[PDB]
Amino acid sequence: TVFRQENVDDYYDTGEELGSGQFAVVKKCREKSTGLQYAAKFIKKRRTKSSRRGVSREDIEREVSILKEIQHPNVITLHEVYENKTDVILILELVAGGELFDFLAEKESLTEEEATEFLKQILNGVYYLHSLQIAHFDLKPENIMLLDRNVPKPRIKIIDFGLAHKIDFGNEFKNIFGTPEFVAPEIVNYEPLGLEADMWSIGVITYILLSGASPFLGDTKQETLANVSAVNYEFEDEYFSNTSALAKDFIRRLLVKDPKKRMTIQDSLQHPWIKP
Ligand SMILES: CN(C)c1cc(-c2ccncc2)c(Cl)nn1
Repeated sequence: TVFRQENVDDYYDTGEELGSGQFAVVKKCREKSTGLQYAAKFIKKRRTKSSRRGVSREDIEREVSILKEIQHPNVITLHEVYENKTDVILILELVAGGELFDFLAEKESLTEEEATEFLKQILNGVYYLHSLQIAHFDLKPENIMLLDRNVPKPRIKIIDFGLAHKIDFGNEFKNIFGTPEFVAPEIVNYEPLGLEADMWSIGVITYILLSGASPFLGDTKQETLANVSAVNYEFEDEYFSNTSALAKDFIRRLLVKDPKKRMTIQDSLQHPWIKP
């Protein structure tokens, strides 16, 4: 598929950076014709067929295809796509309240009500994606953004569909692998992946939300991955002594090695800690 090749600077003015990654830079922008603001994600393209730098056209097209399909309050929306010889430029909905990651660092850890307030929205967003047979594969606090960080109950949106894939056959067997602290054992072991990987990630996020601590984090990436594969985590009393047994139950049913035995998104929404 080809995208709009007009100079993006002809239709938009850019401003402050809102994110810098390995192969992408995100800048706030304003459309000249409407005055509306967006986030422009500039993704560097591969310069040669077998280059290691940049994102393959195949990967960019998949991301765009998934983004064009989604419309839900808890997921980011794609406005337009531009491209030139060096980059693909995604004009995305602006989410200006910062990362759930930064908010978490500002509070240390959340109460169960605050954690379930965020978690319910994450679950709703993932329920939408899974309903569409879309696995995100990169769920973590950095990829959760608040619309407004200064309200008592912030609204959140899931971002960064860079690793997302359609799962038409129940599983996918490809070069997929995100951040060690949040990836499921099946990712670590290079096994077929499905929607269940996202449910493990949610378990990790939930543990972090309640404690301020990462459950499998080691001193090196390889140690983290090893901990994940062995399901080497525990609820430290120092952090969980006043956490409800039901909250721990929820986490325990997500941090299960066998994907077939892990709670599904539907089960998570019916779990007693979540179900109102
Ligand atoms: C923080 N990281 C990794 C981000 C943030 C954004 C973003 C920022 C603001 N509004 C919408 C999206 C995107 Cl597109 N990609 N990565």
